[PDB]
Amino acid sequence: MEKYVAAMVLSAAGDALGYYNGKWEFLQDGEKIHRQLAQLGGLDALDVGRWRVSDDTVMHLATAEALVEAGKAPKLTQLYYLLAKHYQDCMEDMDGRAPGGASVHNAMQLKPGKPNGWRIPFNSHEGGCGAAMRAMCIGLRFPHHSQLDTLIQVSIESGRMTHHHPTGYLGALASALFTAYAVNSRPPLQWGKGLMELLPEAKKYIVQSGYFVEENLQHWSYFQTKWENYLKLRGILDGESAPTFPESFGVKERDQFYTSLSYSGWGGSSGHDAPMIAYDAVLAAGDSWKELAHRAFFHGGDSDSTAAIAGCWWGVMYGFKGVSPSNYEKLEYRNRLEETARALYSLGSKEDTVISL
Ligand SMILES: Nc1ncnc2c1ncn2[C@@H]1O[C@H](COP(=O)(O)OP(=O)(O)O)[C@@H](O)[C@H]1O
Ligand SMILES: [Cl-]
Ligand SMILES: [K+]
Ligand SMILES: [Mg+2]
Repeated sequence: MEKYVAAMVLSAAGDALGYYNGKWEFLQDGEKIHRQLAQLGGLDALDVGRWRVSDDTVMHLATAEALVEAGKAPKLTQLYYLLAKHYQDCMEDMDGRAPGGASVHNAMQLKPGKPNGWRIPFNSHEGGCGAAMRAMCIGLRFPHHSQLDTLIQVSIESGRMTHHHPTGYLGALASALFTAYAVNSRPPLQWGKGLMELLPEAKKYIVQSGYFVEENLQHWSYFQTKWENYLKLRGILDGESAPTFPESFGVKERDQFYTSLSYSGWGGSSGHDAPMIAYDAVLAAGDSWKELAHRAFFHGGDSDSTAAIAGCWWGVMYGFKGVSPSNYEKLEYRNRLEETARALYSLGSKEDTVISL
């Protein structure tokens, strides 16, 4: 129970903490964020009562609520109607939340109701993190090994309702997949290898689905190459070694590393690097919420987004252990988050099968 509740609540807490009503998301100097954090009394002193969640939580809740509404043994046509509907409707709750461009534009284009009304054309600039930031609960719903093909399909299609570009929707796959791994207590050092092994199954799905096959295949290597290079850097390509971090890896060094991971200069703003930064933070932090926050919530990149992902994976594994109550007790939508988590638990914690397209 607690771990699903923590998954949803701490994902949202991370989003709020990284965001700081826009002040910290858009600060590009991680050292300055850390100084302002110290002046506020440090992470344990932060009270989120007045720290709004951003687009990341509003969309993650929208994915979660659609999964709960679709119920047991759902038809994927029904689940995709609900997802499209929630994604479109939730754009009405983005005031002061700094929504991402593909997210807001394409959610408002959707036509749920029409057969395939949730599909959009391939686009060269739909590689943002907006698909990845809202996908983690898919793993909460479909954690069992038997459901892997379902997790792959739903993460991908949920993503390309707004991000029809492998760098975008493969980020959704990573977010959902690593959540499932966390639910099953798979050691985090194994997770990157799991993703690499499953990319060919994601391709099989994209190919057979039959939409913009050539464009998808032509853009496929970016995601896979960036992840391979990252896993090799950490010494974890094959999932059979503890990670190795650089000697000098303080706040400034991490800002620089995150920028190096990035597509166009804003670290964690894409489908490849949002989950990658969250993962790097989980790997280093272990059971330390504070270390997780310092690495995934407070940096010069797209920090609420890396936070939303990291906080979900971490809460799944550790619950609320060692988290200051002020970091979540008065969090926006706390009640909706807890209620959806419990309903996802009831669905997720007993293995069922979907009716495919
Ligand atoms: N082909 C692409 N590959 C990787 N990242 C991309 C691509 N196209 C755009 N981006 C990234 O998406 C980010 C902006 O995404 P955004 O406006 O926030 O859309 P969304 O936020 O809904 O994902 C930019 O920082 C840019 O780096
Ligand atoms: Cl601190
Ligand atoms: K930032
Ligand atoms: Mg955000």
